[PDB]
Amino acid sequence: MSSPASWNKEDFPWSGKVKDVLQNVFKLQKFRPLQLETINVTMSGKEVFLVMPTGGGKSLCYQLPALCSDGFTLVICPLISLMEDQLMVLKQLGISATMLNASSPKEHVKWVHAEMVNKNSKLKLIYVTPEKIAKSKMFMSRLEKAYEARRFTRIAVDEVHCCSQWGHDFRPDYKALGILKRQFPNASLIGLTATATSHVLKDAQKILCVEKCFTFTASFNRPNLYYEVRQKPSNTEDFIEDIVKLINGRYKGQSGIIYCFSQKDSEQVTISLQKLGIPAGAYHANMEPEDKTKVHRRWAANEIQVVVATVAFGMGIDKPDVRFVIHHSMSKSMENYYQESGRAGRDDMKADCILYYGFGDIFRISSMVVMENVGQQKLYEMVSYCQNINKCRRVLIAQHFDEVWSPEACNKMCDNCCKEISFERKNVTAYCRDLIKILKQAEDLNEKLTPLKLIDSWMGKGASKLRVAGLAPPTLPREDLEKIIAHFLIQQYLKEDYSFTAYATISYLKVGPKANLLNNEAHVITMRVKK
Amino acid sequence: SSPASWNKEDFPWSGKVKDVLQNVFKLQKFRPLQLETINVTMSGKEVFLVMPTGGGKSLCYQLPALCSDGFTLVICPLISLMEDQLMVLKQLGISATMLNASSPKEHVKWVHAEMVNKNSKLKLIYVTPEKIAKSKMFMSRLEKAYEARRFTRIAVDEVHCCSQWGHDFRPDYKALGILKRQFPNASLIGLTATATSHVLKDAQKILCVEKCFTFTASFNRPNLYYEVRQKPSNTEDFIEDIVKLINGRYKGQSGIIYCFSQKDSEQVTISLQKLGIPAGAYHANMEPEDKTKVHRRWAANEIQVVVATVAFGMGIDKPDVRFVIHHSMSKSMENYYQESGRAGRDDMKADCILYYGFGDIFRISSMVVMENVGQQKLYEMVSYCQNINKCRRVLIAQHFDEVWSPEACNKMCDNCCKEISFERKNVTAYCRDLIKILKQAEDLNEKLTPLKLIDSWMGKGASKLRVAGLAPPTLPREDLEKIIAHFLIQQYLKEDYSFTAYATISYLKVGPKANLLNNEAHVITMRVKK
Ligand SMILES: Nc1ncnc2c1ncn2[C@@H]1O[C@H](COP(=O)(O)OP(=O)(O)O)[C@@H](O)[C@H]1O
Ligand SMILES: Nc1ncnc2c1ncn2[C@@H]1O[C@H](COP(=O)(O)OP(=O)(O)O)[C@@H](O)[C@H]1O
Ligand SMILES: [Mg+2]
Ligand SMILES: [Mg+2]
Ligand SMILES: [Zn+2]
Ligand SMILES: [Zn+2]
Repeated sequence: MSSPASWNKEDFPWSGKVKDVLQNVFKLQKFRPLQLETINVTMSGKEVFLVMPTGGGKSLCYQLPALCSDGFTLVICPLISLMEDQLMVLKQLGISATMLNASSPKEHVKWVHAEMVNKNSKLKLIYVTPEKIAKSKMFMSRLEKAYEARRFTRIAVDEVHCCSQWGHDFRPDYKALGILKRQFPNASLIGLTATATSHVLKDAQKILCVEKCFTFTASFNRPNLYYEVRQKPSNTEDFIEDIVKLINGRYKGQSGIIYCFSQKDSEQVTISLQKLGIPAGAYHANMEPEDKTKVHRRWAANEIQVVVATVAFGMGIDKPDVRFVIHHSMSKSMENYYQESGRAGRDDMKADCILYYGFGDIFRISSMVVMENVGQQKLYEMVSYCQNINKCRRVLIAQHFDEVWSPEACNKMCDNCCKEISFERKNVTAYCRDLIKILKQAEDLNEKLTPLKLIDSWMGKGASKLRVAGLAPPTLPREDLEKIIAHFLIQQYLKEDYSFTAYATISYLKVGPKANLLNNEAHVITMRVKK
Repeated sequence: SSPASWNKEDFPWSGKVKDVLQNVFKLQKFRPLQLETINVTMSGKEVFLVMPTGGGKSLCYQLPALCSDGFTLVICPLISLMEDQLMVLKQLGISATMLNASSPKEHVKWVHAEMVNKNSKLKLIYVTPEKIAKSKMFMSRLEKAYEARRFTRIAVDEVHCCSQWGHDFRPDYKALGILKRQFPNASLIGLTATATSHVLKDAQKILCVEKCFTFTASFNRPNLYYEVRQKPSNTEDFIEDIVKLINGRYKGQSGIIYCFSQKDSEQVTISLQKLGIPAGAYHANMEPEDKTKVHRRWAANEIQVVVATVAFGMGIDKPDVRFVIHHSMSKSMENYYQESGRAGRDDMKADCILYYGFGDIFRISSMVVMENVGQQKLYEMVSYCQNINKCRRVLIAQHFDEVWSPEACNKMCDNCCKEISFERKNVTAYCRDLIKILKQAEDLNEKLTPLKLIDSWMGKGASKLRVAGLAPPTLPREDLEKIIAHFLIQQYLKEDYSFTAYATISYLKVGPKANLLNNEAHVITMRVKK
């Protein structure tokens, strides 16, 4: 990555117009880190890649230069919902912008096509899907005439990581976006993304023929965020009651976000929150722009205090004063959890990120990510984070952001750093040999045990056909047995087995690959517990 | 992975395998690596087979399906490709079916029941990778079928699509690792035409195959005679030269003509039919009933020549194709090899004639603007057309990184058979001259198509440049065309594309290597005919 320090100045020829536009058009007071530096590189006509967390303020880095320049900026966006999010903001500020996609009606294409070459056009930003570049002969011809006419001046590729083959959400049409620099060399190009994945980045600039460009990365550590992991109650109504108790206790009247795993979860939490005295509203990426406005305005006006969102690509909820982000269920990955929880405290003031860890959520999420080649490994990293009690949470998260995370100290801004608790290693080897007996007897019977069935047999319940004769139940609460099995799953003494049923993927437990170590009587399985 | 140890017929299934080979598929012998690949699958191991298109990869999983219990699941990327297989299997009396996005509900219900029907005749089920990633119901039936020991084999056609290190990465191929993870006792076979060891090692990880045998076929087709001819300027004279060539050399024999565009194929077909050659056009998107008609008329010689257009999905496979004529050059050496490789599948001598046209360089270059390496891939083909001093197999082997020699070709290509005398010509003065016209075009602010700047070179075209004694070099047009093409490959000149309302257009400009002409000692040479 390049050093931005030299660009963190307001002594450029355009600096006066930039500060004008920032305050009197966008109605913002100061730049966030790396905004001015990225803008200055683009404004100087140079190529730049910006790596900044979701919610960090990337859009401004190309929207503002468009408003300070002649003509328009072409923005490459992967989703129509993402373009509508941007057009909603730009429309509210009184900025002329538009979009083109495959489903665009003919009368609108004819309009945009003509406005691109119209020297008296108000259009400053034109958002198009990569298909408009690869699979539209007509649009390219207008771009060529716009470019020759000095009206097409800048290129912005949002979600530039889609270019590379080794990154999230690869779009095939992004590969062809290298044509832009080859055909329009005097147009500066900016790449925006929240991953860092340096291979993905160095590769994206090669696909874009923008090799080596300035590459700026923001510091991903958010020192004002307090990270916490809580036990998720087994009872759904006890869980929603604990959430309402937590909101009124700590965050009385403050705006917050609740992330749910599923679309059903998000909707049912909202009505439960409403009954329990918390004004809440759901937000989804598939929503109509007028529905998104409905939520955004009620959230800003404190009509609804909590926005219950469901984890999906297209989340356009950004408020500067989000005081708490609660994860109703854990994320699919550590990278996802950082970005989702990172929507808190964008006003640089203290904000809490509360994660509710549930044993059942391990298998519900594992089953949903079965088709992702590394879905299980990525989820078990999240579960391992929930299980950790002896490491700073900021250190655990930073492990996934190695190139973009300052070593900067946590300063008691996570629960593990704050709690003055001692730990102790317990022997759980005999419990593992018990679980393997139950599972082997189910194999002899051709019975697949879910965690529910496996725990039930362990306790002396469930089908007596799945119980083992001499196996005394452990005399431990059901959630200690859950903790033990979760430990055996991460350490791969147990392993998941997926079963595809007509309507859903289901998780079963099976003898894991490390269970053979228990043939040597000297092998001891321990567990760190709170003392 | 040594195929020798597998090249034997002393397995328990060996009798059944020959039975099926001769009495169902009705082939007499195996082609190289077929028996070895079949033997590896039949013994329950994972195998990757790298074999050119048309080599006979499909049989390596279709035949084992007939000798095994239950059905074999085939992962295919295109609907047209699975229909190509389903047409053959129906002809041979083999029960096979397919599932796709457009599949009707009654056909899905039928397939779903046959998969769990212990007495079902379905031997092969062809599905798209979305049926694995995005169908709960199908995976549910696959699991039932697998537990009932009815789902025993997996075939992944175009297995290179798994790995993203390659340009044909199909996103849904990423999820195909679920198959080995969920169905470990089912052996998996990967079929591909792309050899690159880099992409194949990654695909073996994506598919979660630990012990994978890899068999690779050689590129060389020893019975194929490779030749490059000039493409005549007039379309009607060209089609006349083609008909003369068929009636002269290939009287009454089956052949293929490859065309660049959709209307080229249609225009060639009618010109052949009027000129006395029974011909038929073929496309990859065609109906399975139209493809059936073409193959049947071709076998019965109702149609002699099949005019095809270069595309992904061509199932024209006839063993006795005596000639393949390229009406226009292919877009790449990889395409030209596979397209010409459809000739002489009966191991008898077959001719591969490529017609090289200067204007075709830019027709193809403009059409491949969206391929990141479309231009580089085409210039290799143009370089092959330009070569006069090397064995064609040396140029082809160069494409696969193989080396070769004329002794290995043994008088089986035009450059090996027709020995012409040549000389290195100093064309640097021609290059400095060509740059002058292009610099003057910059001064007048308009740029040039390929047609223009031969005309200025010769003193034509609205008096573009007439200074510093640029008389025509006293060389024919076809020689001036070859000179510029050499200067395009060696990037003293470069292409400029312009996007117009209806098509992409190519212009020329001073290429990046023109700086070396500041050193007067720099000499640009080119071999020309004596
Ligand atoms: N300099 C700034 N000052 C205040 N708010 C900002 C600034 N830059 C961006 N924002 C706000 O941050 C929110 C999210 O920004 P966005 O463009 O979505 O970033 P990203 O594209 O990284 O998610 C927006 O609502 C925007 O108004
Ligand atoms: N051993 C063989 N002998 C004769 N013909 C064969 C043999 N194996 C395959 N073929 C024929 O070759 C043609 C093309 O085979 P195909 O399965 O399309 O190979 P690929 O999948 O590699 O393109 C088919 O029409 C088939 O009948
Ligand atoms: Mg963004
Ligand atoms: Mg095939
Ligand atoms: Zn900490
Ligand atoms: Zn030769």
